[PDB]
Amino acid sequence: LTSLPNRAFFEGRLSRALRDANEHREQLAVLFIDSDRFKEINDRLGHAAGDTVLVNIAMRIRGQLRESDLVARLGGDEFAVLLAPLASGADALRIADNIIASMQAPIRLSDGSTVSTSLTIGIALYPEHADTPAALLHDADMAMYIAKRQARGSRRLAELN
Repeated sequence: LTSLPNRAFFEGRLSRALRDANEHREQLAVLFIDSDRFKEINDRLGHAAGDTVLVNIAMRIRGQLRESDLVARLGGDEFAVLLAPLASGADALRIADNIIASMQAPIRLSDGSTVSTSLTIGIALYPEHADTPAALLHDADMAMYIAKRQARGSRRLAELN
């Protein structure tokens, strides 16, 4: 266990954060992070190593967020981050850049072995992209798929797909 809040919890914070944002004129963002080439790592190193990587990734994500932001594991190799309140989309991209830059440093395994991985991020914005939690999540999900598709270790802002 990574000790990070789960999906259910994340969806809750989102609903309320979305309200707060709408009530008072503010912006919020949902970022989706997918560890690059996770499967290959498992096959070659095993699931035990995969976990150690997830844990490390969890810390590297949290260590780059404001105490106001939220980090939760959607499951397996994917994480979901809440950026609220946001002053603009530029900030959301700024934080994503930082998250991807923190992964540039190799991950030291329990037996001295090193593992270098990348983070693919899909950024969905409110209220530009979506007006509700579901859609905002779906948008961050799809934008995170295309990124994996176009390039990995990259961030991608949703647009009509």
